[PDB]
Amino acid sequence: HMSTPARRRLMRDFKRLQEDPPAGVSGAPSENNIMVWNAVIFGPEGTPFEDGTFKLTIEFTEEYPNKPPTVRFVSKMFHPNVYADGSICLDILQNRWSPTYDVSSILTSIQSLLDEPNPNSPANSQAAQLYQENKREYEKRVSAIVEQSWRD
Repeated sequence: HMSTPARRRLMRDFKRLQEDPPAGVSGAPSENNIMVWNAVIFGPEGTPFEDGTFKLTIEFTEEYPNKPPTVRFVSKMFHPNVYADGSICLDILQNRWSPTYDVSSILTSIQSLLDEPNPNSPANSQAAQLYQENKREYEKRVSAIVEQSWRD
């Protein structure tokens, strides 16, 4: 759509993602609603999430880009900063959002978060406990959800 500054900016976000995506990310507006996007993030290489293909949804309001969207994993996730319902604790989504961030930088930020959990936001208490105390078992759990992410 093109009727509002938020919509035109989202279309520019979409253009950047089509023609120049960061490694391992994709996103597109939903067919009927430019405010709701579907996105995919590949787990970062050299991390337990490598080979994962994780679907997410992103919901915008007309305040975008001055207010961050809400982002949720749709794929099953096992990560200290991700709630059971897919909600994500990411500082640029909660505390230091900037209108200069776009869909691309949100997706790469979540990607980076997969590699480096924030110890301040233990949304998944078992994931934070294993990450803190038992990396082998943490990665076994992540491997499970990597394999599950190959199934919608």
